[PDB]
Amino acid sequence: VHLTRIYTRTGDDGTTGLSDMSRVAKTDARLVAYADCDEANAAIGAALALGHPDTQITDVLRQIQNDLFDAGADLSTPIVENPKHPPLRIAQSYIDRLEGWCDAYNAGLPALKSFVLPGGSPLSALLHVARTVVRRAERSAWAAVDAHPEGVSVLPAKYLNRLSDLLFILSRVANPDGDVLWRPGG
Amino acid sequence: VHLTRIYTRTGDDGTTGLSDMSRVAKTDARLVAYADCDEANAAIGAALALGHPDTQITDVLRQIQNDLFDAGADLSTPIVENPKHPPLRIAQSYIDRLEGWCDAYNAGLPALKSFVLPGGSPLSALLHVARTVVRRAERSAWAAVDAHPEGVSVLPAKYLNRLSDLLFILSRVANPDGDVLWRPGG
Amino acid sequence: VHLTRIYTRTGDDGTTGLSDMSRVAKTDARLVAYADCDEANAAIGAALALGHPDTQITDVLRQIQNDLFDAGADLSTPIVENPKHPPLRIAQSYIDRLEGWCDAYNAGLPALKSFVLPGGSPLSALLHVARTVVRRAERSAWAAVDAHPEGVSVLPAKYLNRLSDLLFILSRVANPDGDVLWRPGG
Ligand SMILES: C[C@H]1O[C@@H](n2cnc3c(N)ncnc32)[C@H](O)[C@@H]1O
Ligand SMILES: C[C@H]1O[C@@H](n2cnc3c(N)ncnc32)[C@H](O)[C@@H]1O
Ligand SMILES: C[C@H]1O[C@@H](n2cnc3c(N)ncnc32)[C@H](O)[C@@H]1O
Ligand SMILES: [Mg+2]
Ligand SMILES: [Mg+2]
Ligand SMILES: [Mg+2]
Ligand SMILES: [Mg+2]
Ligand SMILES: [Mg+2]
Ligand SMILES: [Mg+2]
Repeated sequence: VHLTRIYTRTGDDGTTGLSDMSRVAKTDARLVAYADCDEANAAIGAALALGHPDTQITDVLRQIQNDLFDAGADLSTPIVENPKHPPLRIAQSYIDRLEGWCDAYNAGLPALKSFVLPGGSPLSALLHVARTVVRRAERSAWAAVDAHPEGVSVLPAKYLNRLSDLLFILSRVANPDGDVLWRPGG
Repeated sequence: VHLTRIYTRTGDDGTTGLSDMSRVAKTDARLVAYADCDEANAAIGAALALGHPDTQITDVLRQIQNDLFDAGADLSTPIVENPKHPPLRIAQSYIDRLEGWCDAYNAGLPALKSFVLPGGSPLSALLHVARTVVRRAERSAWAAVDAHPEGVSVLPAKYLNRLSDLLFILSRVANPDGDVLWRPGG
Repeated sequence: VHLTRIYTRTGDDGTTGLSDMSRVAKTDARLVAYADCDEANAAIGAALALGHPDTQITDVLRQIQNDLFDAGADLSTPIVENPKHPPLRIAQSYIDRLEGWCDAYNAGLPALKSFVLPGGSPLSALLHVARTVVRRAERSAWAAVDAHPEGVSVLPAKYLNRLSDLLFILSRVANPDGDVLWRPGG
């Protein structure tokens, strides 16, 4: 894929193209899903640029930013029988990796008896922002499945499901002293 | 409530649970409402972590972050007749408090004859971001009322209504010199 | 227009006013469109306040923040035949200006053979966040056209279309060394 002039004016009527170049409305549920992946990817970039994460988190998050483009390519390309070219799809491989990162980073942390108030470190607060945006993207991914239960894979949404759980764990690690707990009705 | 393993895989089919553990689609309007409260809460955490607010704003905003979890507990728990346990609900008490903070912080500021361009301080700009996210959450809260006018309270949405007004006032105070005014068609 | 008490309680029933003071639901597609313009405007303010953009970008972005209020005034005011007062509307003039900024700032940059991972500079990462929020606003603007193809202009949405292309170019310029490229399935 190529990024040259950037502005082509081909979407000035409110329509645009999926990856097979078929035309959709810019409100199409599939587009909203991989659009929200774009927005989640930018939230992680904000966390990387203002958060000063250590080397090992920067490598995990950079892989996730790359996975999010894999996920968008998946969502933007309709599923067809025997495609001429084999499409890039999300695989259980991706989710297993996320679960391993969850278990590893969640090992050294204790249980919580209530919700944490987002904030603390610049890195911890921005991971929380990214966490909520990924969760919004997950909802859009599931809505895309509802709209096209054959043409859209469930694996992008399952990836986004596990990812927001990992981002939560990482947000706690970025507050190595501890985060403030919600006190109901306090 | 307990946060332990974090990832349970019970939502890998696009369904999830309200606080009474009844099952809903992850696109359910009630969930979208308290999801957007989560996103607004994270925006305030970004304002607290990168904004360096003074002591008195940090205490006001920390209370709001706690109120937002009260509001989410409200929205996530259907209203029923004579519940076995009494549920945590938002009350006029919450909104009266917000109005007092509005009046107090708006006392020392002058009138405006047009809109302000968001920006200035890191604290002022991030309060504006939080302001717009809270307003998005308010719209979702009202949509939840439309979907379930008996099972959902109007008070969460009324809290979110007044809250975005307070966040605007606080955004001006964080620009103690003044913000740039919109000039129509300038 | 005047900003005085801020909180009027007139929207505590989930209704609110367009610029002609006619009443709409707070979920009205037109309101969602200029609400999303507000959210995009705040994202640019975050980019201006934490990004330390040079003088020439700050002047371009400040003009865009002003255009976004022009665009919201357009979207919030229904189109009518022979209005008593002439309404502020977006014009091709606005979009031509954006295209000139695109061409000028895109001149000194090379082609790309794949997507860039958002991040890098605080300014570059926050421009990416703003880029994705503007794109979300564009989708809402097109949905407003669908709901009211006579009462809503297409020009706000076309402005938002070109604007996200410009924000992308500016995000690259704020990484004068280069951004990381997506590697499919890497
Ligand atoms: C932790 C709680 O958050 C809600 N929940 C589950 N999935 C999402 C999502 N993608 N976005 C927002 N809220 C969600 C459910 O109610 C769950 O039980
Ligand atoms: C200030 C103006 O903003 C619009 N307005 C009112 N409530 C909201 C909301 N929750 N989110 C976005 N825009 C809103 C109405 O048009 C109001 O008059
Ligand atoms: C670059 C690709 O992004 C998708 N696209 C086009 N317009 C938007 C928008 N406003 N918001 C999100 N995604 C969009 C289309 O698929 C286009 O081809
Ligand atoms: Mg383009
Ligand atoms: Mg989940
Ligand atoms: Mg989970
Ligand atoms: Mg209001
Ligand atoms: Mg108000
Ligand atoms: Mg476009």
